[PDB]
Amino acid sequence: EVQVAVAANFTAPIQAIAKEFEKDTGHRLVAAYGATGQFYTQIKNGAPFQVFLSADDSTPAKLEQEGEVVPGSRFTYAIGTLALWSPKAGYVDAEGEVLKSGSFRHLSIANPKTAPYGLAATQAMDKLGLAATLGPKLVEGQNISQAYQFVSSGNAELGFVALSQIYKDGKVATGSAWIVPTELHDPIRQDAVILNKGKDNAAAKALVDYLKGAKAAALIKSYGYEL
Ligand code: MOO
Ligand SMILES: [N+]
Repeated sequence: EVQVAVAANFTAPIQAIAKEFEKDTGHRLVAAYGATGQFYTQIKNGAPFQVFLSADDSTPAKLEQEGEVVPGSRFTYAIGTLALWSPKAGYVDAEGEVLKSGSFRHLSIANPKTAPYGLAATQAMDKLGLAATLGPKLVEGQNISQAYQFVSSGNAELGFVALSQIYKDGKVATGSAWIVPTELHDPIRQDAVILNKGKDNAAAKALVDYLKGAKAAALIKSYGYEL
């Protein structure tokens, strides 16, 4: 009986971790998907969420500075990666030269004010020196999922997506990708946290002990995350 707030980049991963979770603990994971900032606002307004799996480390810590976090519950459950991606296999090269020289008019990022992966996109465009040239071409999704769908659907020619959305057991499994090297943005450290309303919930404690387990660790590394 555990309400879980899940940043959009971890939509697929948690649905999968929850099948084995239910079968192993008897507790059912009911999760909501969206942007980290949106969940921040909802949690501050009394949303019933009990566990918050963030796409950052900063916002769970911010909720702890604001008294919404069980102290001692904050841990890192996943480290993500940003990838320039397009379903079209010809378009996005393996050094990502298209950012510098492409002919594309639409570039999908996540709302960088609410979506950690969107902030990583803006950071990498900053340190690449392509902020002024790429800014006008940007288009924002409410969350990283919507930014990926803008490309998948055809409303943009490429976008900065979460590696979890294009990654196999080892490999990018679809389209054309450029692994954004980590030197260009802050590492995408994703912190989990138990909220005020999970202080003595057994489904919450069971879930965060299982997110540190072996079944969940093997699934989180199947999606391209590191630990
Ligand atoms: O997973 Mo996010 O918070 O939508 O970038
Ligand atoms: N194509």
